[PDB]
Amino acid sequence: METASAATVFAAGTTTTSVTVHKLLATDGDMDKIANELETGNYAGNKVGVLPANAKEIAGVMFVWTNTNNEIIDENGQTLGVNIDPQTFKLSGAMPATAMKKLTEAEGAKFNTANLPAAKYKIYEIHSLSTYVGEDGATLTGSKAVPIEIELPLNDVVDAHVYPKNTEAKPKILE
Repeated sequence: METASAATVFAAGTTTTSVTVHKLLATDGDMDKIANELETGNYAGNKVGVLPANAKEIAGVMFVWTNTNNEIIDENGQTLGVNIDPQTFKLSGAMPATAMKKLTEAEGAKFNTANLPAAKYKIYEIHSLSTYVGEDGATLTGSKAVPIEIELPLNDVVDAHVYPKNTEAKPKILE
């Protein structure tokens, strides 16, 4: 199916028309050194060229796109009447209809940006839709993720990408 429209729509505001959002994790809570191993790179736009051996990648996480006042938006910038705390990750209401959301497939997840206007945006990582089995004694940590901020590509990159990180570590209470 061709969804390009029978005439000209949106666009002409960026150097690329899509973004791929990934998910990174640490092996032993190392997200702090990893985030300094990434602030040195230009990873506001381009895909991570050098990962550490204390880093790893995971498919089957869910995330939603939002605006700078933490409102849930559609893939053209219309706001759905729902908001999210950066600290609590709680929703001001129930799950939206047309909102901009997807899960990681095998390396990441694609989001089309051509229909967004030239502005700043955010991404929130919601474990409320059925995810990969980490919480059942697996090699996953159960650490809290922190939210992402992004501005649309006006940069010499070949493709745009995103790298969400954690900042909490495993509990010391449980044996």
